[PDB]
Amino acid sequence: AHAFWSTQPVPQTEDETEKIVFAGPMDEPKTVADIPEEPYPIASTFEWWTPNMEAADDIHAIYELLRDNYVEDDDSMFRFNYSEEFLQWALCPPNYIPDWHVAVRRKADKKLLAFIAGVPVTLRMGTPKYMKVKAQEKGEGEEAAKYDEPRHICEINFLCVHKQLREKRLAPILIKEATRRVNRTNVWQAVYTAGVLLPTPYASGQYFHRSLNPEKLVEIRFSGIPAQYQKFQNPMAMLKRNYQLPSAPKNSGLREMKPSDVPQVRRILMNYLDSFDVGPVFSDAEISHYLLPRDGVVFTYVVENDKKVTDFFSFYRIPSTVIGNSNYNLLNAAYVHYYAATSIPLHQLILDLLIVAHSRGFDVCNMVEILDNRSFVEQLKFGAGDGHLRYYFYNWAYPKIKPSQVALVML
Ligand SMILES: CCCCCCCCCCCCCC(=O)SCCNC(=O)CCNC(=O)[C@H](O)C(C)(C)COP(=O)(O)OP(=O)(O)OC[C@H]1O[C@@H](n2cnc3c(N)ncnc32)[C@H](O)[C@@H]1OP(=O)(O)O
Ligand SMILES: O=C(Cc1ccc(F)cc1)Nc1ccc2[nH]cc(C3CCNCC3)c2c1
Ligand SMILES: [Mg+2]
Repeated sequence: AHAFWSTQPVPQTEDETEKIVFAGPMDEPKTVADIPEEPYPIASTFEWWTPNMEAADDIHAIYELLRDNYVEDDDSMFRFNYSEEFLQWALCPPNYIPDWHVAVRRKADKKLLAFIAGVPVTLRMGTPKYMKVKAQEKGEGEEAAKYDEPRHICEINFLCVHKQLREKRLAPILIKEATRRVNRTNVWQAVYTAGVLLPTPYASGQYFHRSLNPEKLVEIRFSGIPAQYQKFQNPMAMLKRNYQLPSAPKNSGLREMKPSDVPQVRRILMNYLDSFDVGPVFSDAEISHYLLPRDGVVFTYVVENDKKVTDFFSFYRIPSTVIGNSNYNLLNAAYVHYYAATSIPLHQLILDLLIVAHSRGFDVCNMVEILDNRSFVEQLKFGAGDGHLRYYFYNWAYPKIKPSQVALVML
């Protein structure tokens, strides 16, 4: 069924996943010295290339590969168009490993054919709360706690093979060579997501969308006018009124985050993320990197009460190419990132996110039902989208968990 995934250290079925009771590794313990020094063999007409993702011209070459060949919606109406600034941000967080960014190029002209990127993340990925309870009931607490400590692993994203090279088994070669380069740094697990089903997810969640510019969304067929609106004399007018938002934020003392906020945001975030079974641990440098505002890329606001940061939210921008509309070239989408509320209900905090995104010319706000994102779906008028984002580990057995126990946002 899966000539490649069947050879890999991942759970092979839902049945298998159903059995898993403790977190821990799948594969034989191995050492750096065991791993081949040399890149995985590849056809003599291709060559491996490590782009410098802080060099503009290399970022640009990756940017074009992804712009023309990366993930589309199911009807080939949209394709993600991550910006060059977004790729430098995503691919180069503090202590990133340049060798984990892996490309294939055609040796002749150096056309870029394929890419995959890994970045470091520190993740809590020990046995989940519901399984630790069962473990206590069986007198198996110590085995259940063995891998509780946050682990330094690889987060993989941006796997892409050129549309002309599809279904040539090139993706598995990219994945093998990435795994080699990560293992050569003594890292043995990875976390990744995909909108496709692969062997075998530890969590799965729906996507959600909140319309900000419904006339544009309907025009590009991101959204329809829903059938119930036909009872109205002017369905579109009622649709716009439905999604209208305040022109300015409602929380007094909302402002953009600044460098001086980094310690208080780290504290409130890290306290909040603790309540989830799987989640990242961020240093001050990482909070700085992932949350300080960056034009066109990431937008972060804090609620400041008595010179104190009590709440914050962030979102990032990924535009999508709209394929074949005469009025519009791009869908301007905001994605809910990390947040923490301590002084106000989460719906009141996120309503400000929608207000800001709307004021800044975003067409839609998107998220997956991780974190406590379900708590504000109804009141903030999010609707479920198509399909599901699935979360995976490489070389890590892990009991199935609800997406509301996941706190790792994936770009
Ligand atoms: C410790 C360190 C470990 C580090 C690595 C951890 C693992 C990281 C794993 C990567 C996490 C990626 C996270 C993301 O970025 S998910 C986003 C993936 N990218 C896209 O969807 C962009 C457009 N599509 C493409 O570029 C290609 O279709 C891709 C590259 C996806 C497949 O290229 P192609 O269509 O030309 O096929 P092939 O003949 O070369 O290969 C066929 C094999 O590939 C398996 N396949 C298909 N889609 C995926 C997929 N999304 N993840 C993993 N495997 C996938 C498939 O089941 C089959 O294996 P098997 O079924 O025969 O066994
Ligand atoms: O934005 C969308 C819908 C869409 C799909 C394909 C397009 F070409 C353009 C738009 N879905 C969506 C909504 C919320 C999300 N939160 C995280 C992701 C994924 C983005 C791609 N990398 C993996 C995470 C994500 C995806
Ligand atoms: Mg291929």
